[PDB]
Amino acid sequence: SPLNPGTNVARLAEQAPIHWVSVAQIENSLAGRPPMAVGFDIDDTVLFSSPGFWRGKKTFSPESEDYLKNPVFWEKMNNGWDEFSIPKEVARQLIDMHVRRGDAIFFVTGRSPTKTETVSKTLADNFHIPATNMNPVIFAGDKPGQNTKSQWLQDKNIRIFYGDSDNDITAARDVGARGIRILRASNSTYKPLPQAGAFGEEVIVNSEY
Amino acid sequence: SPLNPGTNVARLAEQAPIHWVSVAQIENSLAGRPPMAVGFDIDDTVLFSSPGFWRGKKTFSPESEDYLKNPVFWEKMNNGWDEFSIPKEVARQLIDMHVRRGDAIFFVTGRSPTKTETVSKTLADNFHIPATNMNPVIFAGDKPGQNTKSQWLQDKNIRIFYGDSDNDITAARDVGARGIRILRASNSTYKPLPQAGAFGEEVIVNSEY
Amino acid sequence: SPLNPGTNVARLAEQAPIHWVSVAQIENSLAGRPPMAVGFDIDDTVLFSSPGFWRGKKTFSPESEDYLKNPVFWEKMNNGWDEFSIPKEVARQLIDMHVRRGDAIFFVTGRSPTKTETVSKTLADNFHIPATNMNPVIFAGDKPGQNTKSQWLQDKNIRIFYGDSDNDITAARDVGARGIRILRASNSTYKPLPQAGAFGEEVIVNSEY
Amino acid sequence: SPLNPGTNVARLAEQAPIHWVSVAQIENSLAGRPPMAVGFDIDDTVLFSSPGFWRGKKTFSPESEDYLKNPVFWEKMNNGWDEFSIPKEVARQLIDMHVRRGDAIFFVTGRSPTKTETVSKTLADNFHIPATNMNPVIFAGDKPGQNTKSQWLQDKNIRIFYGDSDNDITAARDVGARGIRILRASNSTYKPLPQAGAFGEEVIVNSEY
Ligand SMILES: Nc1ncnc2c1ncn2CCOCP(=O)(O)O
Ligand SMILES: Nc1ncnc2c1ncn2CCOCP(=O)(O)O
Ligand SMILES: Nc1ncnc2c1ncn2CCOCP(=O)(O)O
Ligand SMILES: Nc1ncnc2c1ncn2CCOCP(=O)(O)O
Ligand SMILES: [Mg+2]
Ligand SMILES: [Mg+2]
Ligand SMILES: [Mg+2]
Ligand SMILES: [Mg+2]
Repeated sequence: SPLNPGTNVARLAEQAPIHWVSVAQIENSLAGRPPMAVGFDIDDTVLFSSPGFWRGKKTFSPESEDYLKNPVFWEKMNNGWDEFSIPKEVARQLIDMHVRRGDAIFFVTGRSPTKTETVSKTLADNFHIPATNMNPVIFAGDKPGQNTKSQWLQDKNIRIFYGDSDNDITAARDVGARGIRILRASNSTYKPLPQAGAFGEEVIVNSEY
Repeated sequence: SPLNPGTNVARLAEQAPIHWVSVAQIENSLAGRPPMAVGFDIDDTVLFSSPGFWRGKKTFSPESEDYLKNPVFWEKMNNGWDEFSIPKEVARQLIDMHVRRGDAIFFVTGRSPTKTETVSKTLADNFHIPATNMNPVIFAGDKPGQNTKSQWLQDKNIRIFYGDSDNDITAARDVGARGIRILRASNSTYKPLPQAGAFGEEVIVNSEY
Repeated sequence: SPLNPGTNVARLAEQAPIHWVSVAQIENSLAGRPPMAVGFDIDDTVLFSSPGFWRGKKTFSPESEDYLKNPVFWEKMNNGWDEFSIPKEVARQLIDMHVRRGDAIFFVTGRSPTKTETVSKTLADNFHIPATNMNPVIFAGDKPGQNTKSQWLQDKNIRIFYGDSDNDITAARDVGARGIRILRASNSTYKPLPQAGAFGEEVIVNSEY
Repeated sequence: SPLNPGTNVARLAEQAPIHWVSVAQIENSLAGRPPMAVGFDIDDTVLFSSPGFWRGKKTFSPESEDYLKNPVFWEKMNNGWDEFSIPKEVARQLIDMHVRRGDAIFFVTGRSPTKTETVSKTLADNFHIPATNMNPVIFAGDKPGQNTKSQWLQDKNIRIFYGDSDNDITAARDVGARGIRILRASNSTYKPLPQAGAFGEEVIVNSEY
């Protein structure tokens, strides 16, 4: 790359044509709507969980992605490594707003199912989710060639789904639900970063933290 | 204002919650829709006309805004000083797009009316608007015998109005047309700059030039 | 281009490695330095003069760049079309600061020399430059294959030179002077926009207006 | 905080007056310079270590900062919780660059000292630092028998110190070393984010990851 690439003011001002929204704008768009089911992706949507994925990679498959298909990894990831996962502020704000609305709150994750899991407790605890709004996390798993989330959004009648991945947005689209994008943080170990806004979907401002 | 204020990455990544759109997105939204009337504000929407307004302020009221109520100024402004106005590329793109659709093109200005005007010719020439799509500039306002921007949009069944000022957006909203915002350039002499998107309207990307 | 290109937060936060400065920072870096000669480029540095260049193009060579070698154009451009040129705020601030310092102020322009010129008066007037700091504009002209400015920076012992063009910065470099970049506005008819910072030079923040 | 705040192009193009640099620019500045001692702060400079700090706050002082004065926390933090810390790519690039130069690599941390520490191994492993360039982590501070970050930089003749906090920059400045700033990530639990560039120091581009 050039040592001194420079810039110009067209470039400095240039905006991607993205429908950006705030939590306040979402809440307003739902004003007077009665309680409904809504859902959240977990990783890079409500939890910065890269710490535990990074430990798993290093412990179980330093050269490859094999750790993500290792049951010994998932058993660690789902039963205590989320103690090191950093809650996202956008998620605190979204979840408070949905509890305010009286909405049923679901978490739908591509993480693999394990014998036991403490993830539901970590989420209920960290985000102050009352018993009545909280539901046990759905571990839909990862199966290339299939969006494992879509069936679950349909089964739970989820009408809004938040996620950082293209699969989160298209799971919502698959069922006619409203898909809303959260920015994956740039220090996530899950790379490349997705193209937020790539489906014409809403993207929440400042949602990387 | 510290000499060395510094910054941080939250501020660097910070986005206003704005519904940004492109010309391509607007065109996409109109696919299959029959020819219709569309409208443009003039100043800082299709022409950077500050050069003529700057000269008029210096010439007719260097220490006030009285030049804007001075018939002598308007006669100059509407009969040749737009030879120094700079066409905005966002407008070239939109007018080409609407002409290709077979839309009727209208211009609705709050400039004071004059005995003669050469602004219609300047616009048809600069923007290569065919005679069949072109319409004489409409001078809207609140002087006796005039109609407001709103009433003209209603009269001409204008379905989409493009403008840089709050009043262009509200004019369209008042009659249920689609108000679409264009950025006023930072070097405009019409200050302060409006808050594009202040009504949750669509704002065109990169529309300051 | 894709209809919905999207973005990510690495891209949103990404900064070119540019030495950005404020007028306050420049003034501080010169604190206690005795009066010296400094110089300014005119076009897109102190004056948004695109109005007159745009009129010249349209009047004299709508299909080409031939107007810039037409003496009939320069005679118009240098004797009254700068009445439509919009002073830049960065230049008001820079020039006030240099007058404060007791600096000798020069304007060095690639515009062609004419029989008479009112540009010096326009500049002295618009920027409130006292007789003692003001010097007549130097019309160095345009001669491909030669930086016509460098000899003049040498002759006048100019120690700091402000400009939007690569030739302004390298004229300063040619003579060991401090070259400082001003952003060309995105609505200028002089395109493409230069790569500000391309020589490792300082670039003044917000200098497009 | 309006629901729909909008924006304008002055704000969109606005740049803080910061001396931004790249790794390539830093390396260029060191061309021909013999091997030397360089230094790195640890937390939010070379490691995103918030995961361990977040767990310690929840574990040892959920409602205060007392965990930072709790020997039990530090013993955990310095003896394994950095397996969940995420290496910053800006640090990989700088350490590789300095190692290739044959520079001595130092780490100077304000973390509390412990009986044993495994952080040196974590850093040498994660960053592939050869034994000949690696040095045991230095724990600096103001406890009896300790020396400050400044005194250690002086002691080890560290010529360049990289850090995210104000105190890293001032430490280097105090002894006449080159203080270079790295952006603290927005999802760090160490808040508020510092104003990188607050002392007119160089700030590395894109250094939040
Ligand atoms: N490196 C990672 N950091 C955080 N989360 C991760 C990482 N790698 C994989 N994941 C999980 C992504 O979620 C799977 P889903 O999108 O199907 O729910
Ligand atoms: N500086 C200016 N002050 C007031 N009006 C101005 C100025 N520059 C241009 N204009 C015209 C704005 O258009 C009026 P409209 O928005 O009613 O069409
Ligand atoms: N379109 C233009 N707008 C403003 N200034 C212009 C334009 N075209 C040419 N110029 C003059 C550029 O200055 C020549 P210099 O950089 O040698 O001083
Ligand atoms: N949340 C935190 N509060 C205080 N210190 C913290 C926190 N997270 C990480 N750290 C360590 C910062 O390093 C201390 P140093 O800058 O003296 O090396
Ligand atoms: Mg995810
Ligand atoms: Mg207007
Ligand atoms: Mg110039
Ligand atoms: Mg630190």
